[PDB]
Amino acid sequence: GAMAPSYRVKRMDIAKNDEECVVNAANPRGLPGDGVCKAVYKKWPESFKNSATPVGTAKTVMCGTYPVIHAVGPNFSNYTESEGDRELAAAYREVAKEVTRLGVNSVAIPLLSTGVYSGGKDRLTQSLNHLFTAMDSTDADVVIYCRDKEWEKKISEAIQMRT
Ligand SMILES: [Cl-]
Ligand SMILES: [Cl-]
Ligand SMILES: [Cl-]
Repeated sequence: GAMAPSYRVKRMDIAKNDEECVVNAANPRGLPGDGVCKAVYKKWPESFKNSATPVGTAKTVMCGTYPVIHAVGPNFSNYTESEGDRELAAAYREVAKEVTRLGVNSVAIPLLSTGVYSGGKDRLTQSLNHLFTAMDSTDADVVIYCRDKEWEKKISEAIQMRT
């Protein structure tokens, strides 16, 4: 584990991360997809061999020795707010189990269900709070990746408020 486990946020492409493993915002079918998923497919295509997994779960596939944890958040266009909230919390709990099993000291993670699976709603606080609920009991350094300048400021404020 990290000596003083922390949370950080960076505004840049997660495919350029400086962590020991990455979480992909995957689709259930293991397809190249869009957004984060397409960037992950271009950087670590080998990790999409048998990466299909249900909504609410995470499945890790190695690219060489680098782990790619495919975490499938719900598409809020298809799920109700209640059931989607439950599946989003579940996907993050599965990411925490995989990060612990892998023994990594750091992990790069995007906010699940905040892009094309958001159903057109701003889900920064919802998704980030479920990330904290799952990752707080782990001792890996967590680095959250985002692309919007206002989201970077809001995620940074939420991290600092708890310290
Ligand atoms: Cl970039
Ligand atoms: Cl998304
Ligand atoms: Cl963003």
